[PDB]
Amino acid sequence: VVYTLPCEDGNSTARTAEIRLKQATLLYGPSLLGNASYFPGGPLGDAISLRDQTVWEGAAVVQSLRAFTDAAKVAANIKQNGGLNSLDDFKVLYQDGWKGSVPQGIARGQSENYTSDLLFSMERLSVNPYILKRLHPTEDALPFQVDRATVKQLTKTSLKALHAAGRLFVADHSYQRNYTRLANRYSAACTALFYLDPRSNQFLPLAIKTNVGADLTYTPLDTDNNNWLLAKIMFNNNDLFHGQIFHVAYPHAIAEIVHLAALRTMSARHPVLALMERLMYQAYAVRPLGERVLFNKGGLFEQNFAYPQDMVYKFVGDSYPTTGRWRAGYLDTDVRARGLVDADYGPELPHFPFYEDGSRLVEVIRRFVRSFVDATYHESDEMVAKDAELQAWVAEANGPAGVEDFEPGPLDTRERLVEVLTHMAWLTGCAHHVLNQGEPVTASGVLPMHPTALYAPVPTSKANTTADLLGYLPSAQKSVDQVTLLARFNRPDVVPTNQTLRYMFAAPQLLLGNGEAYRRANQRFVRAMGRISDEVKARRFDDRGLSQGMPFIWQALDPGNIPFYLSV
Ligand SMILES: *[C@@H]1O[C@H](CO)[C@@H](O[C@@H]2O[C@H](CO)[C@@H](O)[C@H](O)[C@H]2NC(C)=O)[C@H](O)[C@H]1NC(C)=O
Ligand SMILES: *[C@@H]1O[C@H](CO)[C@@H](O)[C@H](O)[C@H]1NC(C)=O
Ligand SMILES: *[C@@H]1O[C@H](CO)[C@@H](O)[C@H](O)[C@H]1NC(C)=O
Ligand SMILES: [Mn+2]
Repeated sequence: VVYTLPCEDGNSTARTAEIRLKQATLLYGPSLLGNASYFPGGPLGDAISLRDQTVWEGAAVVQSLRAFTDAAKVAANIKQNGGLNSLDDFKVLYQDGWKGSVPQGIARGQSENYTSDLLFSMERLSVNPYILKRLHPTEDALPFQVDRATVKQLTKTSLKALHAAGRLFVADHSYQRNYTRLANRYSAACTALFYLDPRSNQFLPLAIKTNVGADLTYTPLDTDNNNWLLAKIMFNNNDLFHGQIFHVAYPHAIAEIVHLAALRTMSARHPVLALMERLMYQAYAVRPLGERVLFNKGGLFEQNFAYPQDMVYKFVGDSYPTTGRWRAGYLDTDVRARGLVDADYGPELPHFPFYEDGSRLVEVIRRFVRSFVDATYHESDEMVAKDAELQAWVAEANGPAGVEDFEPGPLDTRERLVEVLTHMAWLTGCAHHVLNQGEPVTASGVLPMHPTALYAPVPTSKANTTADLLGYLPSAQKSVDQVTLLARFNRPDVVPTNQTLRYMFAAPQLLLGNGEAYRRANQRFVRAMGRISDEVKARRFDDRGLSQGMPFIWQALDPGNIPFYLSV
């Protein structure tokens, strides 16, 4: 199969007949996991979904067996240590364990530095960077009030001064206030307030408000009863839920619907669709299995989290009108819109690890996609504009497929197609793995500070509550169940099978079906991603014990370790 644009194909009546058959058999079926994007239906849509699920099953079985072996080992070791009767006992949950299912190990520094405020705040700029926003001096009010004396001891200034200087930031999970909780499961609905401290030039936590029950406000000065430490725990619990259900819409639902629109309008012979098919490897396995293995009643999610299934579906439906917007989710557009990059109303964040690694990856991807588009369309914008199948795709996405905020048609320049395909590659090869893939087990779901559920009521009092936080955290057993669940979202075999971001474009069918310019661009991409992978693998702590300004080694965007596709 040598790929052809429609005008290059002398076999074109049969080509178009094939596309009309796809259009009769590959339909827009109901959205899965809530009110997001359509899912493939009809006989062909069912067969595509089934094909993907069937391929996915093999690595899922192998990996689950690995995770259960590792789990039995770790549980033996927690038994020899006499259980989990302290916070610092939780290290036994990870020490020398999970070598089979999580061979990259837990992110260094997570367990060792788990009380660090700077770690807690910098996680909002790394492990889940999709909630934080800067507070505009005049267009945003303060999310809540904080004791003036407390603020001044903490900051040597005031909230009005920091707010006016554009140095305040907020991560707001208060939408969880009135969620249903499962019996004997609890959670708050925290709003966390952060600031960029002019003294240390560090992005630091300032206050956490639960927004539930007694609706109390916490601060690093609340050292009594381990209150502040617990508040962070509560926030992380909310935040983990956010990051995992956020990623249902972004990347999964968006990529799925954009690609479904392409499958209905472009030939299998089309170079662009073949590229997209590579990026979307196994993608349509995720939401069906989510319905029946993960989010079912009930159900591994329900067995480890604090909310029932209909709250997951509620969150998806509530967030998709925003998080499903295609152009709004381009890397730069999103971080600028939230005021974290190029903000005119506040100082630049000194360290933003997600944006640093992410923007570099986007540039490497874009160099490849620019060469791909140039070779395919012979350096001609008119050839893009005259590609009837490409234009059919864009109109299908903007119309019957219901893609939100897609690129408006017609799409008449190479540059715009480059933006679209670069963003697809970003979604399947990078963003997915910032939020999901190995990120939870290695960082954002690391116990004790990131439990998937709480096990005692959120305190109604600062003074009259227990100083022992073990009642809220999962037990010795439920910790092993949590780490097992999150370990089953890792896929180590992408490394030995070269199914990683580094080899995203090195597909045999793409190398054979495109010309020599394709191969040369692939070679450049593979080399660049290999160098970035070498750098990420080599990250170490500096003299102050800080990697990328953080008390932990963040390797979630190592191109040599993460899939090129939406693997789980
Ligand atoms: C976070 O925990 C890590 C453990 O990996 C600490 O790492 C050490 O950091 C010092 C510098 O402070 C280095 O000289 C050591 O070589 C590091 N050890 C290892 C095994 O990497 C790190 O200091 C901690 N960071 C903070 C801020 O507490
Ligand atoms: C024309 O396209 C159809 C559909 O793929 C195929 O069966 C036929 O062999 C093609 N003809 C040539 C000469 O490639
Ligand atoms: C993986 O890719 C490298 C090229 O960088 C190659 O040397 C190796 O043989 C490949 N392994 C497999 C299984 O594809
Ligand atoms: Mn996923």
